[PDB]
Amino acid sequence: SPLMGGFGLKHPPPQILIKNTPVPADPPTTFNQSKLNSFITQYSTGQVSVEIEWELQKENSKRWNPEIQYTSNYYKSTSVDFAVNTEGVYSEPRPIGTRYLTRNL
Amino acid sequence: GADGVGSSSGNWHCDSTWLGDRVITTSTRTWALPTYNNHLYKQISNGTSGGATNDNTYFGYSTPWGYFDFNRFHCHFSPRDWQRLINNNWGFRPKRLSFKLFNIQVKEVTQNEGTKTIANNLTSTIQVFTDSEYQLPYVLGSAHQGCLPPFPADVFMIPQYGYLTLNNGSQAVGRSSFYCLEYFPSQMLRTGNNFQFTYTFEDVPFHSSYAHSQSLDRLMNPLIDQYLYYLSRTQTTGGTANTQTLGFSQGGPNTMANQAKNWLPGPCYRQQRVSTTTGQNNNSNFAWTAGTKYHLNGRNSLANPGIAMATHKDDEERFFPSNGILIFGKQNAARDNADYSDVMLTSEEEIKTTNPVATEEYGIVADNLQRGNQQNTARQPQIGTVNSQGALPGMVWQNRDVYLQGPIWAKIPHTDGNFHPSPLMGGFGLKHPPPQILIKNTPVPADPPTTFNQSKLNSFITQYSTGQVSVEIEWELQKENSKRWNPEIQYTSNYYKSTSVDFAVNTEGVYSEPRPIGTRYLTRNL
Amino acid sequence: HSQSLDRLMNPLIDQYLYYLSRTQTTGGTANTQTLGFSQGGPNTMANQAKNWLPGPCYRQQRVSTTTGQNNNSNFAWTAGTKYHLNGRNSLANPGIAMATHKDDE
Repeated sequence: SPLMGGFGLKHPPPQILIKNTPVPADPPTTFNQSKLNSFITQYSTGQVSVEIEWELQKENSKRWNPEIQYTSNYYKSTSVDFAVNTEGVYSEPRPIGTRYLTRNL
Repeated sequence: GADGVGSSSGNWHCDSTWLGDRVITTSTRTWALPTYNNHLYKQISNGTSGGATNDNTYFGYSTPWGYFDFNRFHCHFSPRDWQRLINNNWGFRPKRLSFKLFNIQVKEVTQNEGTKTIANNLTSTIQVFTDSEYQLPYVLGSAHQGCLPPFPADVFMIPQYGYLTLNNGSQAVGRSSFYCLEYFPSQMLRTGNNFQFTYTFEDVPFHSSYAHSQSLDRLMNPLIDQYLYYLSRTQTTGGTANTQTLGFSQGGPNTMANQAKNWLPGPCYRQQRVSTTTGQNNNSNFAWTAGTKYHLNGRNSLANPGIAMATHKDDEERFFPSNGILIFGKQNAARDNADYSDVMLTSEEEIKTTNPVATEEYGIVADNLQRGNQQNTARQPQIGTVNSQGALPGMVWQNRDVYLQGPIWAKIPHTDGNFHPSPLMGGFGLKHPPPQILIKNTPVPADPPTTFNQSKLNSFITQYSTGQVSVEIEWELQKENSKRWNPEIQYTSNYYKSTSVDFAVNTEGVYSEPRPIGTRYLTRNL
Repeated sequence: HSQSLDRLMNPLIDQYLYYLSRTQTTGGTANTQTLGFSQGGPNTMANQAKNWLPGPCYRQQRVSTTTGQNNNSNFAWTAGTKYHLNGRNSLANPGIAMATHKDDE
């Protein structure tokens, strides 16, 4: 199991490699064996969508008292947590783990 | 489907698939094609008036077309694939090929003042055709630059097609032919079209991807004597006055040079010996005056590399025939007068077993008729040295080795006869080789005048084309079935540490091949 | 044939193979041994690497139709091109197929 946390996979999601095909500038009119090192400056744009399906494991607990949950602070503040500020910069104010519900050993 | 400006007409396919006795190499590159000769055919020639010697005269034509050349082995095999081939197989040969030309992009260049603009010309075409009937002069098989690069990430420029015909000095004769390539059916492609064709190699013998573990003069049993006799003595011994006699012996283990044998080494065309230690060579410029040449129509041509002969004998790796080996250049070597450290000499020492050494004679023959002093004056047997020797019955020989950087095939000239038509530079001699693919940018005229003029248009739009080219060859393998006990010799990388990886790019992105790699590593019995 | 055997090349492109073009330095007053290699191109086509060789040879004696150019002796048989069989000399007539003369001769 990875030491940074997560799912250790023998065959993980394969890495997707992407590149702009080179487009040469005008070559000389006399033949030259050297490889072409003059190209047209270029870049690409587009959209990428990734969809993951996760499987859940629901809790079946007989604990009587209420659990600990992750919650937003009710108090007033200058900005909303996990939202953009006045300059349009999105930020995450804190790290959020996943261990809130409880179990017996 | 639906071909247009916005859809791709091919996919990048560079790979190799080993399956049984087959290996299928596919390769894709990116090319650029300029406009050659200003869309003109031009008569080219070279005479002795300029200052050239009669050996270098020619008459021919320079065409505006370009051609595709994948006639080297590194166009199809990676260095690791070449290692899988030569370490495990006794022979190989090509079976069929596929060729594709896709993702065409024709671009136009404008040059107002000192500004250069490159824009798409969506309606321009390129023309492509293959010489499937072998009706044009075949210029593949002359070891010319302009191949598909060995490194798949390199972009290459397509070479210009030209040809030669008969000449008398710088002039032509009545039999000199002129060919217009526009006089052929050609396919026109806009940015949404692609081109493709397939080809099947004829039956050609496998390349000998092995060395011999026996030599021709050592096929005997080293324990048993022969029942045949040989003349071992013509003069008595021991006494003070020796007289003539006849004495015969049986060839055995201790006299194996005298034994009767069934075969002879291959033919010879002796070369001059040059040492890589310069201090050992003669102090004169003898590369051409002492070269090994052939004579054709009063024109001397170097026999380069010539017939397949062993480069050197045992313990003499520093010697090579003056023009009897293939010599490749290291990455970024000069075109003229490159130093010895800038080139990579090949070596055919693996065929010492059947082929004579290139710098040695073939053998010894008699010159006169020996006689005694019975009547006329006594005459001692005279011998002569055989420096050239054509085919004799009972000869056996090997061809020249193929290399990763070397050529693959050549076209066998259409003649009345030939002897062992295997190309002297190494490879597969084909009566009908892969046809040459010709390519050109269709001319696009600039604005013509508004009043009619009969003159042909000589003002065009500056243009060039780009695209991808994929070639896939299927090779047939000949697996080794050996009962040798000890391990073979294999090609291997050096384990030691180094500044760069061999057959990889350096810090500047330049790919290079550090050495030539032959194919004779496994062994066989004669 | 409209081509010759030593002219099957492309007259515009250089060869990638090298040939030994120099065995002695030049320029100086005392020239020493060296090794120099060049690529065969359009201007040096006699040095280019080639795949084939001309046919076999069995050299004959040259006779001119201008009698004044020939030697003043009766050499039709003494200088003939012959083969030897069982101690009998036979003229090799006409012999193997060879070009009668070169250009302009």
